[PDB]
Amino acid sequence: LTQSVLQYIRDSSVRDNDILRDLREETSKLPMQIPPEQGQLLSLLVRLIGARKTLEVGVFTGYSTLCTALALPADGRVIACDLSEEWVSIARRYWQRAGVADRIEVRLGDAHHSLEALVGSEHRGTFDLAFIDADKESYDFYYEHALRLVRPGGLIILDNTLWSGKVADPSVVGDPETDSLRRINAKLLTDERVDLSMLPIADGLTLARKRKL
Ligand SMILES: [Cl-]
Ligand SMILES: [Mg+2]
Ligand SMILES: [Mg+2]
Repeated sequence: LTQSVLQYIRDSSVRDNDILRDLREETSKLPMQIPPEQGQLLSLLVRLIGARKTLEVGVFTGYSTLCTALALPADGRVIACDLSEEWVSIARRYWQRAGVADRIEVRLGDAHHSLEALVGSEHRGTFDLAFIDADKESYDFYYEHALRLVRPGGLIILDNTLWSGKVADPSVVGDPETDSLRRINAKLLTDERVDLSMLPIADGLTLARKRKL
């Protein structure tokens, strides 16, 4: 049973707290259930690379942002390109509760517009890490912009790259989101600009380290 093993990973390794628990419950009741193991991995990766400045695309109720910001130093910053207006007050409340609201710079609005502004700014090539969880049709655009935005040696992370297994399912034909993911996953395999690892965790997580050239 894969369900019993997934339950065991959560029971035996997730370091939860009432802030994270409440945010997952509140998000579940809105009109995907948050996988806590993924936020915890993101926090570990931030610490492992000694990240100080990170980029996020998606944000939603701010769970990944909260995990990321808690792993940063006090002077650390997250530029959070938020695609959900409806939920900013939720995200803000949990960031304030955790004492990290001052580390998070919210950029609400179209992701393409935000990333174009960032590439055309002093922020280009300064990010230690970028985390992308957004509309799958746009992943190639987000990846290409993250590659310009992160420093050499920086880490790009694309979430949900396994898309409920649809990428592997031969019966899924004519679906724009699945086709876009199949294209970007295939492109990353042979992209000499990065080191790659695709993880099965929480609906797939692709790690791409920008090579120094
Ligand atoms: Cl390298
Ligand atoms: Mg996100
Ligand atoms: Mg995932």
